[PDB]
Amino acid sequence: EEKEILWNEAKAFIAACYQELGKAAEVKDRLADIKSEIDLTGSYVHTKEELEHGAKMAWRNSNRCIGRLFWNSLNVIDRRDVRTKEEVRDALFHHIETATNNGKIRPTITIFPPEEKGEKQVEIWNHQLIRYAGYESDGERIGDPASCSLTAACEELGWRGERTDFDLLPLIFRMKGDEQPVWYELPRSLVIEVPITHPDIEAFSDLELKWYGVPIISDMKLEVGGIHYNAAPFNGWYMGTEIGARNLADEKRYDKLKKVASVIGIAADYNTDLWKDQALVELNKAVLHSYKKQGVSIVDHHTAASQFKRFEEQAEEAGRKLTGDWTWLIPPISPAATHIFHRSYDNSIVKPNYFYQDKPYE
Amino acid sequence: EEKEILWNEAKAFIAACYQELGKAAEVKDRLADIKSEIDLTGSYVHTKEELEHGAKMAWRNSNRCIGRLFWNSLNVIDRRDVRTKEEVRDALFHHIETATNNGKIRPTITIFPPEEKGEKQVEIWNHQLIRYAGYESDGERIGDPASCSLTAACEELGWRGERTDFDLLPLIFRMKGDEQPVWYELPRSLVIEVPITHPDIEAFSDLELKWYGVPIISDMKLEVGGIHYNAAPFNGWYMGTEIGARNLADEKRYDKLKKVASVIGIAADYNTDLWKDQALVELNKAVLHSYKKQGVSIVDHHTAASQFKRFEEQAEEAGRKLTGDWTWLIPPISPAATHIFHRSYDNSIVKPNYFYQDKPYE
Ligand code: HEM
Ligand code: HEM
Ligand SMILES: N=C(Nc1cccc(COC[C@@H](CN)OCc2cccc(/N=C(/N)c3cccs3)c2)c1)c1cccs1
Ligand SMILES: N=C(Nc1cccc(COC[C@@H](CN)OCc2cccc(/N=C(/N)c3cccs3)c2)c1)c1cccs1
Ligand SMILES: C[C@H](O)[C@H](O)[C@H]1CNc2nc(N)[nH]c(=O)c2N1
Ligand SMILES: C[C@H](O)[C@H](O)[C@H]1CNc2nc(N)[nH]c(=O)c2N1
Ligand SMILES: [Cl-]
Ligand SMILES: [Cl-]
Repeated sequence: EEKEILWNEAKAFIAACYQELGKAAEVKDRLADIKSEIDLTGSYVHTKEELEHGAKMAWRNSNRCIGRLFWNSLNVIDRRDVRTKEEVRDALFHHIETATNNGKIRPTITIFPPEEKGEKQVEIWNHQLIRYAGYESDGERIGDPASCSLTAACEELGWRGERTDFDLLPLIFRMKGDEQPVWYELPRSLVIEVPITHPDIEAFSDLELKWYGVPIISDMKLEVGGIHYNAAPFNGWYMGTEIGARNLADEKRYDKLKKVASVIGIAADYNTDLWKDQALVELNKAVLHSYKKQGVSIVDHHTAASQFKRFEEQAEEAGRKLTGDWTWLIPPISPAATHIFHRSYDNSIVKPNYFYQDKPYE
Repeated sequence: EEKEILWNEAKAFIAACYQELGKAAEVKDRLADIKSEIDLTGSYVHTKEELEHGAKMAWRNSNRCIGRLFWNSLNVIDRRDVRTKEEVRDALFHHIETATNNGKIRPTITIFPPEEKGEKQVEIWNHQLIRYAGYESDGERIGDPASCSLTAACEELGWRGERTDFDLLPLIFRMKGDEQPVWYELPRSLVIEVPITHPDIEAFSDLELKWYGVPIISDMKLEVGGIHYNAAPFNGWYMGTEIGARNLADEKRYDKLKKVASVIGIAADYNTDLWKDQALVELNKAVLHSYKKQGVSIVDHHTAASQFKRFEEQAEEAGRKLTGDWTWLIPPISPAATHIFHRSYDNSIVKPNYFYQDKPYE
């Protein structure tokens, strides 16, 4: 059954991929080679063209992503050649540097060796390559609560956080054959952070908020033609609401709305005053302003939905079925001000795609 | 098949209804009577208790409604006795008066004779008993675009609107046996309207916005135990976002955000300024303020979600399955500031319930 799933997925992917690449005539001979390779080795190896286009197709198929207009300009870095933890670390350091690109963010994915017998070659523990630690003990909450369990796991491995609200977690990953992951501190010169200030309200800096420039998701599995790339960190740029309406706002994250209300000079006493809504708008204006001022890429939710509409039109004109998750595509502020809110989307799963996988800790 | 559907639906409803009413022992004899009645007449007649509780269950089962905490205090008016259009008109006038209750809105439903052979006894054309007309011709848009087709149909029946932005549509309904509906102008003394002003920004009244106090949905079918009450207008009070984030804001409704931006003194030039979001917040603060100032019931989305959470807890403690439509329950502004956004809901259809039915015009 193993190899059968593999061969069926391989067939569908190659045919589709080669169609899109105008390599339709080469499908027959390539599939034959693959059939042998699977027969003899239990798996097959993607060409650089297949791997690159596969990762792009996977992005294009991500139902929850509003940023898909730009799927075809994804920068694919092939690191299937890595064998050592020093090589993995340096590849992750490099991904951060080249994706950051001095603020002009380049959507990038680095692809490590794939699973074999469902056996991982490289196992990344980080949720994102750059993320803040979280601590909770005896009433005392510090940092990002979403990072509490990973932070606790790192502190089992000999690492110790400073316990500021913005400790950078180290890279943490395990190699096949090793019982424990290794950890490496991020060189701070590689990490761009943005202090949050407001265009009009000088007091806003009293909150001493900041966020990191580049979200690099490092815990999802990229699946291409039956091959499971469990280690394939990718990044785009932020949509501002992710930071302003969720990471800094959620009660189970940084929970800053009451403090925002105070510094913008409004009462946080009555639901009917819509103080949370107003705080959310000003915090979100501040985030966009700050990223712009710092020269770091970011998109607002209005422009992002406008781009997503173009992606819908592109799919229709290319004759491709469009899939999407309405519940994730709508932005968490003013969703009815976007076209997304007013239509529906088929949430069918199409491969290649990115998938959740079980955490190696907890 | 007709009567079979009826008998099966009747059985399920009576058993459930009588359970809830502690009338469990009376189920057997009541179902026997019903079986005879269906056998002989092709239908059955609800007791006043059944009808009242049925309408309440139908509200409780409305997946899209955030206001369901209060399902058991619904005021049910039984007008199955009506036979003439004067009686229907006076019943609708009365519903408006008693539901309005001088501003202290009473959730009410008036129930007219049900369908027979799928044959309507009373056919209501209005979407809501109180609603503004809409006109569109030669570039010129006036009033509420959502009312354009009904307005056009009324003007086929001898009625003529003043063509202000807030013309009250007349009541319009058809009696069984009549080929055309009749129309009646609403007595203005019955209709409370609220001028929209802002608590802090005096210029806001320059927009000359207003809305009506009581939304009374008059085009949905109430289904109870296999009986189809196609004419059963109901009302609650508004959640403020319905007026501020949708009726006055949508581009295909009153489309007021650019004018809001201007009167609150902000530019409407850059997406990154979040001017639409800020305009939405101030317009929504204004709506809540104005309804409160006028002594007309309204709820903000934060309080409404807080009430809905209690409804969820009530269902769990009563041992009832909770059903809901996440896509409708989330408010159209700051949805992630409500608990609703962060959980999921089973969207299964449970009866009794309210259902869409085909419009009698267009
Ligand atoms: C170019 C800039 C991009 C923007 C602005 C963007 C925007 C977003 C946003 C706002 C989300 C929702 C995240 C959340 O609410 O937590 C999302 C989800 C997602 N994006 Fe994108 N994205 C971009 C690029 C990419 C790239 C380069 C990939 C992969 C190659 C990708 C794949 C995904 C996936 C898989 C999800 C779903 C995550 C999940 O289910 O947990 N996106 N995107
Ligand atoms: C007591 C105050 C009430 C509030 C604040 C409330 C709130 C709401 C809101 C905000 C919606 C969504 C409407 C939209 O977006 O267009 C809704 C939908 C609904 N409500 Fe309620 N509601 C209330 C009372 C009632 C009552 C009394 C009934 C019936 C007896 C009812 C039945 C429904 C139904 C059927 C829908 C769905 C309409 C559709 O699918 O088009 N609600 N409610
Ligand atoms: N939900 C489960 N697991 C799970 C638990 C907690 C968290 C998560 C994953 O969180 C998804 C989101 C958080 N909203 O992750 C952040 C994210 C994902 C994708 C894009 C994001 N933003 C961006 N702009 C980008 C990053 C990289 C490229 S673009 C940001 C998953 C399950 C439980 C049981 C079965 S599945
Ligand atoms: N959608 C269809 N029909 C359709 C077309 C246009 C409009 C509609 C119905 O609109 C539903 C909404 C508009 N958002 O109606 C307003 C509404 C409904 C329910 C509650 C509302 N607000 C309230 N607070 C209340 C009113 C009465 C009691 S509470 C307000 C239905 C279909 C097309 C094909 C199959 S179904
Ligand atoms: C397509 C989508 O279902 C549609 O825009 C819905 C979204 N959620 C909604 N929710 C409410 N309360 N009212 C609405 O009219 C809508 N519109
Ligand atoms: C339960 C619900 O699906 C959950 O709260 C979702 C809603 N939509 C979302 N949409 C985005 N973009 N990100 C999220 O984390 C969530 N959370
Ligand atoms: Cl994030
Ligand atoms: Cl309405």
